[PDB]
Amino acid sequence: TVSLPLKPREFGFFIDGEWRAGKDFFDRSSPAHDVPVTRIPRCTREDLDEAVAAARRAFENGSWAGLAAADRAAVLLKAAGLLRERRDDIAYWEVLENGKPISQAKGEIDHCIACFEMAAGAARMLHGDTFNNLGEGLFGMVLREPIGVVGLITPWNFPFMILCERAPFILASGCTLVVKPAEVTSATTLLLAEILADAGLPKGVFNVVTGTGRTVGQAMTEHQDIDMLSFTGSLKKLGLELGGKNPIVVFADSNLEDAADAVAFGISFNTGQCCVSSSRLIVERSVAEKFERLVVAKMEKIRVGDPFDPETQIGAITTEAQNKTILDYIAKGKAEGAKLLCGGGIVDFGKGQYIQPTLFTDVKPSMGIARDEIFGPVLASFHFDTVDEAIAIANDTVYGLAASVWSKDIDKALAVTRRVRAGRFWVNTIMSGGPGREAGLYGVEEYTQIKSVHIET
Amino acid sequence: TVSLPLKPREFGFFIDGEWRAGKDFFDRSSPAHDVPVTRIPRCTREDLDEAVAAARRAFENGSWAGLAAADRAAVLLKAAGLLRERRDDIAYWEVLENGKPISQAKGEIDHCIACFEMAAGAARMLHGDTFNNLGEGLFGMVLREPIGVVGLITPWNFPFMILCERAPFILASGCTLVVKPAEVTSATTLLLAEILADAGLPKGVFNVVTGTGRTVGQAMTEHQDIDMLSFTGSLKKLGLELGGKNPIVVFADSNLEDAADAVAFGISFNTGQCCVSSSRLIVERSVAEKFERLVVAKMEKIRVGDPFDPETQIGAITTEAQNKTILDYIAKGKAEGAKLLCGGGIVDFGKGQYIQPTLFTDVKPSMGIARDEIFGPVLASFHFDTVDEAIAIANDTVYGLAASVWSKDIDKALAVTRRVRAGRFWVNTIMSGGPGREAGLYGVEEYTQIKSVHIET
Amino acid sequence: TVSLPLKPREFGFFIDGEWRAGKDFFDRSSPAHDVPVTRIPRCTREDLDEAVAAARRAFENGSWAGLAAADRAAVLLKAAGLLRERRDDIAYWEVLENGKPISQAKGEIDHCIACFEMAAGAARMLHGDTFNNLGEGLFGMVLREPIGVVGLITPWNFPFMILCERAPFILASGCTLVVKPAEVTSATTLLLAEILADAGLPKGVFNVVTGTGRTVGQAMTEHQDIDMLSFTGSLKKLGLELGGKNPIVVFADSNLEDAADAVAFGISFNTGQCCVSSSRLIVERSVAEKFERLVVAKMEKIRVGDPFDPETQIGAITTEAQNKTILDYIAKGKAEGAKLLCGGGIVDFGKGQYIQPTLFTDVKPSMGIARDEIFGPVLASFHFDTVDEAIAIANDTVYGLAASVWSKDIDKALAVTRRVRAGRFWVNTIMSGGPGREAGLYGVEEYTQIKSVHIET
Amino acid sequence: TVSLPLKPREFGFFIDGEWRAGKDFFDRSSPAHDVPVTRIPRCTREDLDEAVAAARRAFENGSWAGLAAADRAAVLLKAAGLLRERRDDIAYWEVLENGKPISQAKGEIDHCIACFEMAAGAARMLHGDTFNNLGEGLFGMVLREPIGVVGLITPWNFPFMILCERAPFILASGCTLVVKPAEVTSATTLLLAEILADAGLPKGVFNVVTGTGRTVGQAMTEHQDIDMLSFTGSLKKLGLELGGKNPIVVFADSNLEDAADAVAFGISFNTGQCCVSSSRLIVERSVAEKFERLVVAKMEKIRVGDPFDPETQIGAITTEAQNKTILDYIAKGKAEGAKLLCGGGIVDFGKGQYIQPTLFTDVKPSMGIARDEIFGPVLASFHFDTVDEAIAIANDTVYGLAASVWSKDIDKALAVTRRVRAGRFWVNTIMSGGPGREAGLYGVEEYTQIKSVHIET
Repeated sequence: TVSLPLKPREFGFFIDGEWRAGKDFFDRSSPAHDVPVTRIPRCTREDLDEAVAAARRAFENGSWAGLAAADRAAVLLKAAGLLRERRDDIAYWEVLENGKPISQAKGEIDHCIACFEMAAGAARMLHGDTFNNLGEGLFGMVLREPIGVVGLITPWNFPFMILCERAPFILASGCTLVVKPAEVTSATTLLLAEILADAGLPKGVFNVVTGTGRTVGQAMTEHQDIDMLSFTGSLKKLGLELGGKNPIVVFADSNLEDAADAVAFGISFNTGQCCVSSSRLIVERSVAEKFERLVVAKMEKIRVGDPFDPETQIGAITTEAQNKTILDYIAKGKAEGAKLLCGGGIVDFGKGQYIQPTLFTDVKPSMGIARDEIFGPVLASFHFDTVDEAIAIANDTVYGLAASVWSKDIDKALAVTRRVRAGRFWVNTIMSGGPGREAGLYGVEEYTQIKSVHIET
Repeated sequence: TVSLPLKPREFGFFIDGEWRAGKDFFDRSSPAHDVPVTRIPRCTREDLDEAVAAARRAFENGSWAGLAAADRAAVLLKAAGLLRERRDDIAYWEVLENGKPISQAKGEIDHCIACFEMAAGAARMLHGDTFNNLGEGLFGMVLREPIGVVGLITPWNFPFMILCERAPFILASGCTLVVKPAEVTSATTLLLAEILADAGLPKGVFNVVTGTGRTVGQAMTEHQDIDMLSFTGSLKKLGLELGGKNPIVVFADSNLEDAADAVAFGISFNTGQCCVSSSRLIVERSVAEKFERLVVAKMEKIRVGDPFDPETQIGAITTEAQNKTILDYIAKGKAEGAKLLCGGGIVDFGKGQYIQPTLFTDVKPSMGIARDEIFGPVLASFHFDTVDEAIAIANDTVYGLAASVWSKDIDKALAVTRRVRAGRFWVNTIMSGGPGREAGLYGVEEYTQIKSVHIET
Repeated sequence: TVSLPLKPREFGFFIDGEWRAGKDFFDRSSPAHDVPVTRIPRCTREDLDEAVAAARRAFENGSWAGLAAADRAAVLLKAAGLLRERRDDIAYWEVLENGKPISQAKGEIDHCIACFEMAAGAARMLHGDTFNNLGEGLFGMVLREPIGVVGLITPWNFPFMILCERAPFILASGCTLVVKPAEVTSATTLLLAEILADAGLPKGVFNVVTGTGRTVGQAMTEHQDIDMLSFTGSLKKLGLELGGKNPIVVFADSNLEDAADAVAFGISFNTGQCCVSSSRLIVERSVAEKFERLVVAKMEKIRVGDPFDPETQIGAITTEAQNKTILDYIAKGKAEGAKLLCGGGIVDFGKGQYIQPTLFTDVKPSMGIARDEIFGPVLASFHFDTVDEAIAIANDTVYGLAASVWSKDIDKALAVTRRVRAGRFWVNTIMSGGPGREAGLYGVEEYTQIKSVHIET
Repeated sequence: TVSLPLKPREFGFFIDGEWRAGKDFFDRSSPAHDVPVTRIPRCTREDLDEAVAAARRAFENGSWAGLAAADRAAVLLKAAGLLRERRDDIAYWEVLENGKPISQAKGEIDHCIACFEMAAGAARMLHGDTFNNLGEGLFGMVLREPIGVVGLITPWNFPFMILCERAPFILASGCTLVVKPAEVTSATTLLLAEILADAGLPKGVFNVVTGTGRTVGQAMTEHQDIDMLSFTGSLKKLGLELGGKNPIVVFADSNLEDAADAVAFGISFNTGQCCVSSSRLIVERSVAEKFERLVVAKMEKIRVGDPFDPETQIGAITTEAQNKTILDYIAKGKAEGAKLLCGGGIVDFGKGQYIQPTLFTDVKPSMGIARDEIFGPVLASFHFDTVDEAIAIANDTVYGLAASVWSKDIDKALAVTRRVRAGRFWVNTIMSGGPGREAGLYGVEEYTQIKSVHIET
């Protein structure tokens, strides 16, 4: 019931409010269909310079940062509405370039819509401090101001969703933006550019420069007119972002059935879930065997196949590189004596590849697959006896995107929540971002600086 | 080793920086020694008017509110230091007028010293908001300002400690203050007036008017120049404060020994504890009998007697009224079929009266001693089967000063903490205020108002 | 083009979700038309008890406070939408009972709609604190909780608008509410009850008990089951609210034309203005004569007459009492030697009375009309030479609702803004609440308390 | 009266609590005396690895981050006290390595002491949020946690003062620290290491690795175990810091005498001033000539010479590089037609070099000395007619450390304060950091991350 493009769609890139024609082009085929779908400009360092100049111009001339926050919120809310009307179109191009199941793409869009609405509300709440207690001759205050021109680099796994977790909050403060998405998943980033123009965003406030990391990414990192650089793949600030080896710590006193469900939902896509992959299971030894059996039974129901089938839960491998990493990973795990409990293969389903939901158990932290990282429904199980063992296994990575703990014991739950390094933590619930927030309070502040002001008499 | 006054000490009251002689006087004898100890002025409505006028004058003329917060903090910290040097003197007069054990009085003083230091720090942190996001032609902000002249009425049970939980925070914002302490426990409130003068508080910022509720209290409640009226016994704001029927909810999955200790410490005075009386025990039926036995064993070790003995843990009954309430209470409890498990009597120990640590069990919420309230080491035990039964028994009062819950189960702990109405909550710990705080963040703000400011271009 | 009621409309009062029939009734005629318009129940003390019990029941049983904030916001936003659909109906009954110009009533409604929307957003943002820095064995936090059952008493001058500045913020935290509006202006408060039922507010969350101050007001102030009592006319908290002698301070270095416009708008109703009456002018002596002439010229253009005429700017006197106060006031001002510059009379325009815009100059602060207060477009002008004279004249009242200052000099503007006691301050702009806010940040918190929570290991 | 070292003092570097011997060494002579004063280890990449490992170990093992904030504050306050006792010793080594006047060094130390005390207080106030309004089955909160291991690189101009503006706030959150100071001004950074050991800082929490930017700096920027990298000269975050071309905007309606004083104090060192160099003057054309004459008269009183003379206000040139930049700068300014109004030379005063206070006027923004930057008492004056001209000249740099404006006009003051990009702003006062703060509220938060926590039932 879903027709592929008759000819690959050629995009332009987006600078200072207008579409721009590419010279050279990256040809992208559908990971699930092996059919040409898009043609993406490979921009030059000179193109990125123009995008930065446009964003500079739009920041400094007052057209965005000088507006009242209400006007910025109005644009963001209109974009949210347009994004809702065009949900099926954005999901379609996302599936085509990334392999994602359509139901997961549509669910990510709903989370994206909500991000636009949070950013809009938070634009109005942004505030600083007054110091009225310095005595009669002296008055102090702190103002919050947009950081300025923000460079954003997004990755290929969650191209649209990471963009919408960042871009609307960046724009809400009055910052301007230049985005470089991954060469393999650029279409939806450009469709967002169109949405924001249609919503009334002034020219130069949102610019998309497509192309390679070697050319456009490097020009971005070395540009001396970008105030802040934010990498989610990978001049005052540069932020980086961390890995998807998100651990799930399960204790014997927990609800093992709910916990096993959460492991299953955290590795596949289920309705009402959105966007928190997990790849490490950390389970009390005395229940490891029963719980792992629970998880394997659920993992073998996960539906794999045609991403345009609304019931698919695992989509196609996005790049040919990701394909060798997975078969390498599994080979390494077998070699080092990790026990494969299910999956382990890549399914050739027609003209696409699909990773089987896969679970290694008896994994020691010193093994090579405990260090290495992969994207895909591949899960490694570690066992522990003590609370401090669980925490040390959980913390064995550099820093975590997400984490969760299952336990009815308040001391164990709190100890894990406080001592495991992750940005988002779930306690006896499914890790999900779909049907106040921290991003509601703080997403906008992240792209601001403070100005202290000292007024005598 | 402790000598009583040879003659009762006659205090003056304190208005606009100077001591003032009484005309009529309330003669106060030591609850523990039946010996005259103090002579307290019974002030007139005209006296209170002068105190309010002085506090009005000192607020409006800039001598306190117009200073920088640093100057207010310096005075408060100097008072804290003076309060430390005079700890033994303040404890002595507190014991003499109130019957409190000396070790409890000294422990309350240490908490009072810490209140002065918190208020001093919070004076500097007090702040409002800036709205820099209204566009270029418009600037908004919120300022915090002292409410103005504050009337404070304190009670006889914790006369000095309630004063120091309020007064330094009131003064820290720039408010001025008129205090009416209880006629039976006024001495330490006047010694604080002396301390604050010695610390350099300007005249009229702290005024003490002693006398009866009928005369000075009524003039205070009806005065139309007091900006805020704060009753802890009992013109924009009037605050009241609530009861000491603080419940302690104990679940079967808790550490019953620690929980029983907390009940014992919460009813007596132990070293390292300060100031959270508890009087209702709410214990899961399946462990009620074992736990109550644990509590009775500890209650019968509580040392009762000479309050100047540093080992005493329960002091003398403060007023003759409180004496009939207790014997009435216990009589009522027996009549309605509550089971007395220990205590029940008042000990005539020389020239003083002392309430035995007392525990009724098998108390239904409909009984009359569940409604009625008493001060003294008198404890009533209710039994429950479900979480919601515990919460409903805990909430059967109007509103709680404090509460605690003992449970290893995170859902039960959180449900009780969120749904039981109390201002301060302990979870698997002893209720105590002795060896960031909420009072650190919020004590000063309570006596401020906000001014919104809207500036065009 | 506007038809009066054929027969006066008989309202019921509103308790626990249902309309209730009165026994005795207050008959209300239109201040502008001298025609019966409404019939309002005079409720009993027993009626108020039932309303409090219903609000108690609805607070304690979880039907409102236990919902997520999102569900409370959804109801408040639906009520805002219903209030928009019924704007003409609510304006009509407001005009009929109060005499207000229809354009002012419609403008107040728009401000009311915005209050509902702010409260809805703020319901979601309400938050407390975590203390993660107490060490490994200890965790602290502060929770915000609804205060509980709130009693609200509203006045006859801005009956609907004061209600909507309070009620949606009270409801947003999870509080429940009992309202007693002024006997002469009750209709719109009951129409809001209908709106909130139609928006899906659970039963007992909003209750309206009409009747006299002597009966229903007294029962309310003395009720021991109301957690907070808020008077805007006139158990832990009681708030009062202050007067409409809002001063406007004009300096010689200001834009005298804009400043004079602001005085004119602040005394009448103009399009795009909403709801900040001003009644004291404080003007630098060296420009007092020129500026007062500017103000008189604008005051004599103010349109007076039929409140259903959309061009009327001053409506009918609301009560027969307010009528003698005005003629008394003006008589007093003449007797004491204040110079009448314009107005001074009450116009009998058909079957209604209308206060002429009136301006006394040469008013010394010691005069009796400087003390006395009136509602109506009656303005008194004081003169000053120094910044501190202006501030002392401005502060000569108890506490101010609003204030403004006109000056290009940053030191004079800031000195007046900081040292004049008012809740809302305008600087070189028109005082208005019509076409982030302080009420956005703080309106909801005002009806909450904090619970500190201390969790060991 | 001040004796130089008989032999240059050889320092070790500081890793994991112990002093470490160098292999190769940088020999440093006094800029003012041309006498050997210090011998600084040139550390290896391997040395930096050990420092990072030590800081890693000390962060992860709980010895610092796991303490209560009170214990961290106690160490920081003890260090503040030790820093006070050793003020003369730290000033002495600072003067010796940097050339700074002794009175400026002692004044910077006092600011450093105050930074330690702010950080100590802020350690206790650090807090996150609770979301109690998600309904009964759900509880949310945000925690603040130390970012982890922080790399800090400091510059040679304010070596000790920049260190103390950063290090105590970094340590206050529980972060651990590795510092690389400038090779020419390392001594005081190592003396701070000694101070912190003497104050009881655990091993590995503060580590100093000295040496070159090419070796130790590069190893630091490329190290993959540093959580945050902070450059003030020049893995989730990297911060940079901006220039000292701090503009001072002077309007004709200002107090030209006070404004001229502020320019003089902002370029030299005066008693009661601390640490805000300014180098661009932006003055309304109609008063440019009178004001510049005012500034030149004050600039020619500035005392230049022996930095150990307590009256010196301008010290010796720190490096031989800075020496050619200055004579180049002045040469360029003459060539492009900027008018030299005073100074222009480097004084050879014995065995040291000293920059004369120097003021170019008639500088157009397009000139090369408007772009170029220098450190030294060298001032360039631009002229403007309109508010927007002043703002555009002020903003012609990348981003400002500080800025100030002189004007009695509230619209001009506010327009400049809001639209000029600087982190710290003064309005009609001297730019100074010497005898609540923004750093008090925010310095500690800068080295923290937020963890959102979502707890179901």
